Amino acid sequence: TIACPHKGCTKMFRDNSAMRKHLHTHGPRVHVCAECGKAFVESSKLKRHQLVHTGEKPFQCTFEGCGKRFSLDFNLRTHVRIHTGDRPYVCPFDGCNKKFAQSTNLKSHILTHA
DNA sequence: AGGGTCTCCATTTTGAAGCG
DNA sequence: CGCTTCAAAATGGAGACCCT
Ligand SMILES: [Zn+2]
Ligand SMILES: [Zn+2]
Ligand SMILES: [Zn+2]
Ligand SMILES: [Zn+2]
Repeated sequence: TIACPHKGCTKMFRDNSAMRKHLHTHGPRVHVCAECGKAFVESSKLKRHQLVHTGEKPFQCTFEGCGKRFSLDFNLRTHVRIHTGDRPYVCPFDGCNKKFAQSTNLKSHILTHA
């Protein structure tokens, strides 16, 4: 197993090919948004970051009455679930039955338990 | 192959309602 | 005004996907 070179990086890899790709993430952040300065290692991310600027919401809710738009594919899926009702984050407390559909929504709930 | 891309997830970060 | 709540915006890493 190849351990990631990168000074403080704890990570380990099967093939040094996976290690090298990975290593890429600590690299110089060459891709700098001309609008505000944020920089990204890849260009894909800088492109995507642009949606912070335009406001473009490409993905839309084909639910009757909804039609809400989101800028990101994944973010849309996470909301349509408020239609499906899929609350996939079941609380852990023995005998507390609250479910959630966001691991932020659920774990801070846990905080309440304490 | 193997390098840029992109799809996709998990996560983090931000905001708006509810409500006490 | 305090939260907890629920909902959205955004980021970062893995690794699949697509070349030539
Ligand atoms: Zn590393
Ligand atoms: Zn920017
Ligand atoms: Zn919807
Ligand atoms: Zn609980």
